[PDB]
Amino acid sequence: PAQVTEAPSSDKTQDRHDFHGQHQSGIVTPRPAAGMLVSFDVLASDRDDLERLFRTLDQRIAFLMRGGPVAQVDPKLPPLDSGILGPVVTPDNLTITVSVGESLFDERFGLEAAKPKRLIRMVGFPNDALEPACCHGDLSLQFCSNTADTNIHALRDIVKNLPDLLLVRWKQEGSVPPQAPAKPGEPAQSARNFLGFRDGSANPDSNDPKAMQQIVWVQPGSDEPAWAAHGSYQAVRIIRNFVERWDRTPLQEQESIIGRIKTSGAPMDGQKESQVPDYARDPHGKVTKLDAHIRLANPRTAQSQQNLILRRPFNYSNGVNKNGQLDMGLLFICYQADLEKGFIAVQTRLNGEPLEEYLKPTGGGYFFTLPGVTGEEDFIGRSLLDATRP
Ligand code: HEM
Repeated sequence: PAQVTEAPSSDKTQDRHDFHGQHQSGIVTPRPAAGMLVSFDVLASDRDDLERLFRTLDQRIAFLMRGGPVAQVDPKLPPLDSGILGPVVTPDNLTITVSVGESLFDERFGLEAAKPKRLIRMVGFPNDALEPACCHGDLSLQFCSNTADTNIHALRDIVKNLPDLLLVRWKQEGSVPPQAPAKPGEPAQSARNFLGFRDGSANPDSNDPKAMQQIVWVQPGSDEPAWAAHGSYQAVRIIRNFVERWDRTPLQEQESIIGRIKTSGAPMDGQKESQVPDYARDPHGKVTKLDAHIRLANPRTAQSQQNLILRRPFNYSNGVNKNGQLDMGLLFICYQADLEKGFIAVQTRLNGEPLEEYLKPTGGGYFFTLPGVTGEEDFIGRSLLDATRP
């Protein structure tokens, strides 16, 4: 039998994803079990310092996502790697996604003229209780992998190799519950959040490139800057869950507020999770309440298909509040080709929803995910630099 401190066995340690591609990974990539979002301040003095930060991030993310033996150096020097994952780094399904904030487009690096048209500093919503220390940032990194230790090891590599260029503003890790393999012929399910409901059922088809080019990815023919093609707006919201009050809530109230059955994830007029409700035949809200979460987030009209988003959240759990209740909730992360048409328009409709009785957004921010690195001569943010050079 294994000794107490012997490491747990994993067969997913060589899971991997391409770093290069037209898009950055970690958006349409299948979401792994561990997630982490770190927001930084860019300490770069000029554009050359920003270029060094970009090319360094490109080199570090490429190796971290590929894995391999870490070179050994003179013992008088610090180790090249933290060693959390051993002498040979394992990918372990890791993806690191880079996004730039609105504050980066100030007078510091001359990028003000090429800012994405809908990239703004996040403004608080009526139900928000935002903490300024956990809001905004020059740059955001999204770490997703099979384990939090792979994520934390990836964070340690970034901060070690960029000590004078990156200052960590705020961070929030999270996870989703894995499930047993689906039996043949039975459709798989979305992961459940800390409210007990399946999260992401009505997400657009990530296998439909036309749908992704319509909802998620900035297209070159749009009114956005030319460099921003194949990027995406990233919205982050740390939303608290008042789980004790929610667990005391009757089941029928839970389902009538969200708009879906808890067990099956089905719509109020359907039977399976993959089904969508028919609002036109229910104009008064007898089946699905007019203030349901999914009904408010998606009226499913023709005028609302421009407000669809790709949600990619995690469930977070921190300490315990002094009042006695647990600080846990949803690490909300969603992507959209248009931030104003996407998250901003949807959250506006959700304002005042009966779900707000159990929600409390306390932080997050808006960022624009840079386009993907296409080849060995491209790097993270090169298109942004070249489009703004005098
Ligand atoms: C804070 C910003 C949020 C936005 C913009 C948002 C948006 C959406 C959207 C667009 C849908 C799809 C509805 C449809 O297409 O029919 C949805 C569904 C859903 N949301 Fe949210 N949501 C947010 C927060 C939350 C939170 C905090 C929770 C729970 C703690 C939650 C739980 C759910 C559930 C259970 C569903 C049904 C399953 C699904 O289709 O994903 N949402 N939401």
